[PDB]
Amino acid sequence: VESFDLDHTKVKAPYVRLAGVKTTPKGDQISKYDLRFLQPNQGAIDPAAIHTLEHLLAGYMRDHLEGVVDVSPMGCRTGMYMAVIGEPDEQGVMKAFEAALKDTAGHDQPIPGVSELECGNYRDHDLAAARQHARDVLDQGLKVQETILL
Amino acid sequence: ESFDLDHTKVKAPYVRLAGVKTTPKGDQISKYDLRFLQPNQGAIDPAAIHTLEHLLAGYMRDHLEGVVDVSPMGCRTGMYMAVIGEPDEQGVMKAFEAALKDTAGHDQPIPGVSELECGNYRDHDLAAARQHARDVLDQGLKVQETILL
Ligand code: MET
Ligand code: MET
Ligand SMILES: [Zn+2]
Ligand SMILES: [Zn+2]
Repeated sequence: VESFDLDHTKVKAPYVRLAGVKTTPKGDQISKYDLRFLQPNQGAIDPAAIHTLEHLLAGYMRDHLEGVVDVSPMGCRTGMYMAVIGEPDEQGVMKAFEAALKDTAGHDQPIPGVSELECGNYRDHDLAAARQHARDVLDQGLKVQETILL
Repeated sequence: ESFDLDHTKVKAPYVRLAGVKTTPKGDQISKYDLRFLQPNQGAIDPAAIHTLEHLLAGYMRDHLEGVVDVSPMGCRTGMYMAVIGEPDEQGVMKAFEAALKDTAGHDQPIPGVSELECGNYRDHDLAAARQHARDVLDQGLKVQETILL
């Protein structure tokens, strides 16, 4: 598990970081990015808020970046993982994430996909908190974080 | 897409192909919905799903080749897994069952729990994670069709 090899005490959130790159048999690269909102072990995003962030960024990352495969919350609740079909491009992903965070901070419309039909825990959302976490990231400023291994 | 699955019609627990993307050279990335609980009838506690993530990240990789990622769903009723390869729900179901047996029997320290290796090392619950694995095996897994809204 490559996740456990990053030295979580040495990164500086918020940031974007290439977490890993894998190739398919023919040679296509699948890049995975760590979209980190909070500093590891200094607090966590509430489950309702990260659930709303997942629904919003699922769509907003796709709006600003091609080849997105998935946007998922991390179990540690300090960030999200995003998988993209394409060569590593930390700067491009940082710009996309910034654009998507502006969309997220200003999202005043209903949360996309929230209903008993469309979501598996439809009552567990918190748009006010998700918007504020996006604004906090923008307020602090993103950067491309080097992977510091253990 | 995730919002097009009719969540009131699926039958947890199950394994379901949630999507498949073709890569530029003709290869495929498959996405799987590894559902533990019935949508909207309760959720896995955050600490418990954080432990399930640490355990299944390694156990799924022990039983299935090409795993790219194993992550918890924001709705906390299951996990999403992305795999390089053609769809193979039967193979993923068999791999998930093996991984759940490993999880249910995990009586050693949770892997990766420290300030160095985890972003929230104080939020774990091995006992709850092992019981969730047991409950899925007790109910029994099956391949769930995608019922669209
Ligand atoms: C539940 S919103 C969709 C999130 C999913 N992990 C993906 O980006 O497709
Ligand atoms: C924090 S355990 C590892 C997590 C990551 N989702 C993986 O599948 O690579
Ligand atoms: Zn949801
Ligand atoms: Zn962790």
